[PDB]
Amino acid sequence: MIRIPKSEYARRRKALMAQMEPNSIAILPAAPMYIRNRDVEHVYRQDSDFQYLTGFPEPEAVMALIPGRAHGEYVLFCRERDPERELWDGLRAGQDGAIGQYGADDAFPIGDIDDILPGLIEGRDRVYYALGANPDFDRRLMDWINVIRSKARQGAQPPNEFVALDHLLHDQRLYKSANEVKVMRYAAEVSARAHIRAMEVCRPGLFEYHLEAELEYEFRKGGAKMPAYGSIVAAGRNACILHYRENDAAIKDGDLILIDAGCEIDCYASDITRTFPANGRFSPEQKAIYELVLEANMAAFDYIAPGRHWNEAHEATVRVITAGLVRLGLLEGDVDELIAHEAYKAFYMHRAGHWLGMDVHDVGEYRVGGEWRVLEPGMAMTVEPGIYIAPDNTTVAKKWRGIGVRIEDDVVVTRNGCEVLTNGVPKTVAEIEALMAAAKSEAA
Amino acid sequence: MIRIPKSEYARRRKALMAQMEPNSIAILPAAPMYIRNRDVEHVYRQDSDFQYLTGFPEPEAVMALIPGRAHGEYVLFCRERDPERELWDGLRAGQDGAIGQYGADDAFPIGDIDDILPGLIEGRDRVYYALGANPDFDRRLMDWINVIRSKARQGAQPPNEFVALDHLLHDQRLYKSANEVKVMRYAAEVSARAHIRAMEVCRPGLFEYHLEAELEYEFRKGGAKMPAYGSIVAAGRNACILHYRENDAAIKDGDLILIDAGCEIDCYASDITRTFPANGRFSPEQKAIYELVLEANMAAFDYIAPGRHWNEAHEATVRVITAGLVRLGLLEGDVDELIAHEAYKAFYMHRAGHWLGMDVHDVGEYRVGGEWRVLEPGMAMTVEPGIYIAPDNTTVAKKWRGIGVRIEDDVVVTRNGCEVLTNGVPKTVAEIEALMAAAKSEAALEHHH
Amino acid sequence: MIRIPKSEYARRRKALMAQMEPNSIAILPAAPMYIRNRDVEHVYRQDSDFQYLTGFPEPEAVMALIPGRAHGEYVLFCRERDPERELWDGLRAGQDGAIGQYGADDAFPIGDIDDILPGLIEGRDRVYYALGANPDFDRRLMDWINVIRSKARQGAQPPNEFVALDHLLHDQRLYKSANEVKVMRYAAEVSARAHIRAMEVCRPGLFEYHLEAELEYEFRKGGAKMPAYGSIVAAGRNACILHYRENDAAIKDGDLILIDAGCEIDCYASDITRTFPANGRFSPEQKAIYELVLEANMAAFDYIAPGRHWNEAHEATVRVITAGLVRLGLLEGDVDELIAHEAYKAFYMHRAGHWLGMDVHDVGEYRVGGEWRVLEPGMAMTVEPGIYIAPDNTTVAKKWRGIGVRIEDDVVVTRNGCEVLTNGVPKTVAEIEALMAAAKSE
Amino acid sequence: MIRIPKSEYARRRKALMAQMEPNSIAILPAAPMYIRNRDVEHVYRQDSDFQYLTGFPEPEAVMALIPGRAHGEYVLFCRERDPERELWDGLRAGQDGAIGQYGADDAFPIGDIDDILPGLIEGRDRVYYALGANPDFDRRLMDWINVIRSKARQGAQPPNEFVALDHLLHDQRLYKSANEVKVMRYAAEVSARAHIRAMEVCRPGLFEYHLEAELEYEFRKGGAKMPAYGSIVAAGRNACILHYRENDAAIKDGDLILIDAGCEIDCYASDITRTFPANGRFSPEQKAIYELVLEANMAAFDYIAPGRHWNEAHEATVRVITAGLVRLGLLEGDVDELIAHEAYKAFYMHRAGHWLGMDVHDVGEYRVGGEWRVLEPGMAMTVEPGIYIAPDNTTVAKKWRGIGVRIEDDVVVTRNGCEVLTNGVPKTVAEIEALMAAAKSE
Ligand code: PRO
Ligand code: PRO
Ligand code: PRO
Ligand code: PRO
Ligand SMILES: [Ca+2]
Ligand SMILES: [Ca+2]
Ligand SMILES: [Ca+2]
Ligand SMILES: [Ca+2]
Ligand SMILES: [Ca+2]
Ligand SMILES: [Mn+2]
Ligand SMILES: [Mn+2]
Ligand SMILES: [Mn+2]
Ligand SMILES: [Mn+2]
Ligand SMILES: [Mn+2]
Ligand SMILES: [Mn+2]
Ligand SMILES: [Mn+2]
Ligand SMILES: [Mn+2]
Ligand SMILES: [Mn+2]
Ligand SMILES: [Mn+2]
Ligand SMILES: [Mn+2]
Ligand SMILES: [Mn+2]
Ligand code: NA
Ligand code: NA
Ligand code: NA
Ligand code: NA
Repeated sequence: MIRIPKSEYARRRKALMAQMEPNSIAILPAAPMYIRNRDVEHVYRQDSDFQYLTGFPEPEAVMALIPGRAHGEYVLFCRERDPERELWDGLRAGQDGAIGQYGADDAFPIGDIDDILPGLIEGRDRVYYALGANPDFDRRLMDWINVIRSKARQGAQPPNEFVALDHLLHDQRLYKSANEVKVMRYAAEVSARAHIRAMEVCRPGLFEYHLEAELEYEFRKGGAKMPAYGSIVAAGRNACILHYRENDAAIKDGDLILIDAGCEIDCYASDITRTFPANGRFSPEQKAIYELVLEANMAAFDYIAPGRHWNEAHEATVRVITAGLVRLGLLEGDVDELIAHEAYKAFYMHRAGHWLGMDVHDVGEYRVGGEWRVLEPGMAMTVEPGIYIAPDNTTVAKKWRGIGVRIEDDVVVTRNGCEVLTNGVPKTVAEIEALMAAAKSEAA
Repeated sequence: MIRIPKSEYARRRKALMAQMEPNSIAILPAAPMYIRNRDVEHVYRQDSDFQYLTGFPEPEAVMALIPGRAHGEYVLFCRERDPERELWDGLRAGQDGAIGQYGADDAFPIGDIDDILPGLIEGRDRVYYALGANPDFDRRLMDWINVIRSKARQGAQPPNEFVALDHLLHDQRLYKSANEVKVMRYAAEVSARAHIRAMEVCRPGLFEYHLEAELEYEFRKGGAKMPAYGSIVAAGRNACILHYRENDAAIKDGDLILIDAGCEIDCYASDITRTFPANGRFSPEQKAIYELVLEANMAAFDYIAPGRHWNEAHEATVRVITAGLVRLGLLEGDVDELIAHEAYKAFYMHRAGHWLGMDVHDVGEYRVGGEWRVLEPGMAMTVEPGIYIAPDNTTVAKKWRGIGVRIEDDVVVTRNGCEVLTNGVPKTVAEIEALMAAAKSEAALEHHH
Repeated sequence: MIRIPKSEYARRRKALMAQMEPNSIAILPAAPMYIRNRDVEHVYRQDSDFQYLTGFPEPEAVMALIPGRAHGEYVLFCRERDPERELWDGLRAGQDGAIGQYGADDAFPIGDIDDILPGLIEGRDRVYYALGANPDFDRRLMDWINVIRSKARQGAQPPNEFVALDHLLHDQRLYKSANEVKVMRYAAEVSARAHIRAMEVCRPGLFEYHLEAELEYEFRKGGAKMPAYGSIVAAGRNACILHYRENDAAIKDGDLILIDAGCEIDCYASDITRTFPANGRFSPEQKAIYELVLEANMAAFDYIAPGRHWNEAHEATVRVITAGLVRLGLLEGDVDELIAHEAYKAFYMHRAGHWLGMDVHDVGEYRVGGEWRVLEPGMAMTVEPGIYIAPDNTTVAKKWRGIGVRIEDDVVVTRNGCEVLTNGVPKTVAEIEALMAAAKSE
Repeated sequence: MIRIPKSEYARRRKALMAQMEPNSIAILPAAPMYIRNRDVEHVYRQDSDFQYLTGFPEPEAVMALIPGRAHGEYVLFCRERDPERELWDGLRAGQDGAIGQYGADDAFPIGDIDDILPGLIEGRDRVYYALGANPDFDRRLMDWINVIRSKARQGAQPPNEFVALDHLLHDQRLYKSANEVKVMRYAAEVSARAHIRAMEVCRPGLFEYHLEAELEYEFRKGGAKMPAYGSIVAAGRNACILHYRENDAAIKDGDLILIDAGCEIDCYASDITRTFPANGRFSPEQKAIYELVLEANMAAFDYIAPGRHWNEAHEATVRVITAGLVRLGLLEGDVDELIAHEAYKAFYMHRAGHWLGMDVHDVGEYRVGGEWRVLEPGMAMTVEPGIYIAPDNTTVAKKWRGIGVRIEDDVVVTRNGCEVLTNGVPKTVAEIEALMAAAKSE
């Protein structure tokens, strides 16, 4: 269905090689497999960088890019075809599949890599790889180099330089292509439908996990292999726990529900947070806190455009929230003073957003040249201001305590401004209450 | 939601300590956490042995059992309360919760383990732990021992014996208590409802993942934190792959669907397989294979009772399937000869079941004294015969190729034979077709269920 | 049938905490269970105070209210779910039921209360509870406090103040909400029908228990789990015994029958007394005493309104009954003098009413600031004057001896007066005789 | 009414004293009174042992038997006559009643017991009483002994032996006299009529308590002061709850109704269970389970006779029910192995009966000399097999789930067999359906 096309992976290989120095080689392993318990495996997730360059879904693989190589620049080591093992575990691409389906120029059994990779590294000046990212692989690499070190007298010369690959490759990933935006847009649409379903099913007497079930249900019907991250479904006081994950508490009349969840499609994330009343009607205190957050959400979009700096959106949300907290009497004093003294962090103690991509907290440098990154079209990020009044915050009136609200949207920088991908699930008080009322009467 | 009660964890601790030799100590770590991608963690799953003795859900904890320690036989190292960390990741039990909620005699911050545990090990004759299970922990233990070794000046004596804990503990786990059976019944019931919904929703044009959605939906509505294992949803020829997990193929009219899936509840597994026609009606070839597997399934139960040995169920399914394959003309010859030469393995190449429990493939010794284990009440296992005609099997008529069937139930040995936990989801041809037809009809009428 | 809704119990919880001093805690146990004989239990009745705040019907439970508590102000300790026991004894709510169905913020097994409750008491300034109501609980509480002081060196501080919860909570119960009046209306209606049936079935030759049978039958068909109190069915001279309960005498021609009986619904009482002739016809002497009691009954309602004080209705019934007794010749002299010397107590020796609510003789202070409480809307009470002439009272003519009469209604105070809940069973001589006559064929 | 005659109580006292060793004394207190809520008391129920020996209905009494005492062997402490209290409370027998209608040789006000009883105990070798049965009485006895011991210097000799009265007295109660059988027979007849009325009135749309209303109605019309136990009226899946007492569910078409209920008369129990279809027609599955329980019920009687031991009836019901479950396919295997390994307990998890008498689970030793008690004429017991299929029992076909059936009768061992007292309410499918059909039409 919606996916990155085979040719785009080739294009990305080309773009990385075009930034490598001549006579160099880049090497990337696939992600490891993990055992969840005894012999039951965790769901497999390909490494984002390796996936970005190959689209190859299997474990036990290593790729090499060798610019200018006569027989072909892209080499893949992967599992061999094995009829007995594939009877149990599923089909393998094999070396023919790697060349044919996945576009490799040459492909070799993963079991033979020790007998082959050293020869390909021999004679190159630089090796590009993710130093420190996978220490097990880093040791494997040093062994291959030591093999070259033995023949030095045969005139085998090992490379003299190791260069950090993530610096270059993550900067590529920071600029989303049209097809990437397309996949993220689709993921966002699936996630928006999921959040709506959670709003429509919610009633007092259910548990937090009932709403998580609705989310996973819609995620998977959309084709998601897994969420972009563990879903947060936090009722009542639990909404003040930023990464609450118990998802096991009974839902009570009068609770707010905070839901931070998003699917992933073809290894591209979506990330949405909505907050809504469990009983379908915001109390006056809930409504006031919610609409303040919504004001900060809406203000942040005005500071996301080409030429704006990364932090401008966050700073806008700080201004809005601090001013609102003063208006409500939850903070006393001068807004500029309170910001300088960071008094708002009693209520809003996290950043307004992060890069979004193949990892939900995506790669890419937030600072360049001792300055905040300048935004350019194709960059994608979240906007997620929040307010959390702890249940034990004695400095505020009792009716405010235990209220947590976050409103998060996914956005892409465009030439003239930005594009919001998550408008498909509403966020005004009116639309939310309308949506929940309609579902309530349909069910009855 | 059903769960093991606090008192049962204490009884298990006592039973284990009653088997340990005097002046010994047992040590178990919690399961590690794994990064899934970048800074996104995998869903956390407590180590089954650690969970079995503590019920403690947090990572970075270590438990110790010290029989006869006057100060308290059960010691738990765990995270301490940290307000900034909890604002983000959630509340922690802390040392006070460990003693109070989880019944520990003493509790210490996990950060202090290096300064406390060597002293508890010192003077003990034996340390019981899971040799080789957690290499990182094995390294920690050797450090603690080296620490004791270096206090000979003060007269410290390291233990000289290290005993594999799994021998005693996994035999305890093999005998399910009444409370354990109650949790497993509930898990099986939840899984049964999930399999039914998959059947009711299936139609050509959907994808395999649409059915997996229904499974996860029902699992989680029943309280499951996760499946017992990654769900297998295999349409058509994919059913001939025993652990198919791509789950991404479009369903075609005429396909069979094989679903192997089960939730887990409070870390106790359920494991069900059902096969059904994607269009609601078994073809004649599909029905012929299906009824033969069903015959094997039913026959296996007759050999599960106190006094029977473990392999008897599997042999019965081998006789039934081999005899039936000859009957249908898929094999040729004498049934007894075909079994002796394993000719059936071209169609039925796996075992008829496994222990069932906190791990799907549960712990417990299948052979004692070189012979197959004798069954006793409380032992739990699966029954899962199957037949798989590979798509490229040229030794049989083309109409049979690409057909795969497995029918799996969960059972517990009782004083009177066994108890099947998974009858909640039907397995005869009539019931399956009736179930699917009813749902199609109700859906056409826009009735809600 | 009708019942207090879940939200009202929460409203009452909130109202009580609004009056507790800050950093305090209130604790309430459920009622105990009693063995009737060998291993047969008595019917279970929840403690009215505990029920009033929780609606929770189970024994072996304790509630706690902790104002301002960050993780929830309402904690309930109750029984754990148990498959083997529930197979015999019936379903239990458990901790999940306590949170979901009954609205607890937190819930713990009753078996762990010793490990949890002391920690919740620790650091509180003040503990509200019903001193002396449950001595076993009082003892239990002292143990919990001892756990706190044993940790005194660590900075664990026991509370320094214990406050009688009855003062606050029973004053709450004294003012009936709209939902409470609705329940009490229904219970009164059921009891009215029961009284009618007893009148319609009565005839000489039956026994008192035959009439008690009709009462219990109608009570239970209306949903009552138990009467509000042991029914009194007193024939003839038994009507001169105020708390007659033998209910085993044969009804004789010429007997009066006095019936004091009412059901309770969702732990709310009704309380009705009617007197009537066994043979359907008041004798001249019976009628004379009866209509005098009825005059007192009717007069009392005129002194039940906001602004009046509690004892005014009683005083009115005293004036009416003494005056009538003189007029009929059973007393002799000046009415005001007779009242000063309580000469009427030879015939009318109890008070004209009591508060009415979750207990038949309901809670609530009759005197405030050394004087009779001023009535306010929402208060509920009974009106039950009577006259009882002992069979052996030689100071009056023989024709009066052995006559006992009481006429009791239930009343709620309103904005401008009162509402009588029990008009559904008649009390005039004419209506009563007509009722019994009409039933004859049937 | 039917009741134990005053001569029989005297006989019982003589029989007990004839089993006491010389120069001893036996002491039994009345049952305590309980408060139900606030000042409302629970219905009073005399202690069965005290009742059995005295017939005396009041609380606040203590009896003493002093064999061979010249001034009178039977002494009763009880409330003294008090006119003011009687005016409110009810009439008291007083000391006049005690020596009068109740036949005491001597009688004293209970207020003076501390000044008289020790003198009666002093000089006796043994004291017979019910160790541990009434802890309040126990400490009172220890005080009375201590006051004697304080006089040891001045010649007083306190008894040195204290003997469990239960063992002698409960063995007497196990053999029912002719009059006791007459009383139980009547109680069973009353309960029979009550069960019939429940069947006749039942219809979908009623609630369980409407049927309990019919039971209490008929009980009380027969003279019962209380049921022998709280009535169980269990509709639908509630029938699998062996002592279900919520009695508050709506009755649905297709439900079975299980009613376990019985009145007591003069403190003698009856105990009947019948199961019947709410709609008057047993479904095929309901019928098959019902008929199997009925076969077990009828079979039990063949093993109740003198010389049979107590458990033979129960063993018969186990045998019959297991075979029938095999025949129906709810169990699979060899019947004898299924019996030996108790496979039936998944469906039939209680005993087939109990002694029956003044307490519904009556006193008496089930085992003598490490063996089951041999039956003798005069012993009384119940027969109550049942089968219960939980709604979620997936080891059986769906059509059986949620069916609960129990069929209970009361029985007296006779010289050649047993006598069933509860035949007055039918139990065959035909008679039940006919009974319900006739009532619906009329
Ligand atoms: O969950 C949150 O609120 C913050 C947003 C930035 C990353 N984590
Ligand atoms: O190992 C076994 O017994 C089964 C066969 C298929 C999946 N697991
Ligand atoms: O308390 C009262 O007022 C009434 C008088 C008769 C019985 N109770
Ligand atoms: O528990 C008891 O004593 C009886 C036996 C059957 C059901 N009720
Ligand atoms: Ca237990
Ligand atoms: Ca309600
Ligand atoms: Ca607090
Ligand atoms: Ca006689
Ligand atoms: Ca055995
Ligand atoms: Mn988020
Ligand atoms: Mn996030
Ligand atoms: Mn985010
Ligand atoms: Mn399986
Ligand atoms: Mn399996
Ligand atoms: Mn499996
Ligand atoms: Mn009254
Ligand atoms: Mn009254
Ligand atoms: Mn009264
Ligand atoms: Mn019985
Ligand atoms: Mn019974
Ligand atoms: Mn009974
Ligand atoms: Na527990
Ligand atoms: Na279908
Ligand atoms: Na006349
Ligand atoms: Na006994």
